Amino acid sequence: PEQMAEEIRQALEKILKQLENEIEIARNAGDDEREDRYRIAYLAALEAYRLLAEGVRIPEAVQRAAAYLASMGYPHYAELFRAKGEELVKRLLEGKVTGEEFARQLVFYPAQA
Repeated sequence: PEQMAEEIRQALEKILKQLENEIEIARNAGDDEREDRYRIAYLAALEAYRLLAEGVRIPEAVQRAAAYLASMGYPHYAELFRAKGEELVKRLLEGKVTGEEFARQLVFYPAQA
């Protein structure tokens, strides 16, 4: 569970790096809609990361990150993030996904159009 949190934080680190590039590429191509979406996903991964670094349990981190996202003015991403997160927690603690899978699907599933 603390090992799991560590895996997810590490997965989120590279994800944030990947998202930085996707934001660069999207911006260079003048694809604003795509850029914004990746920017929101960046904020989600970032907040999720710091919560886990703060020792917050994974189920609570998902819910608090969802609230963070809504307060930032992205309530639709936030609810998708929340609903998927709850689903991912279930699949995480019954062993059907890894920490990396959890991190990726948590951030990218709500990032869809």
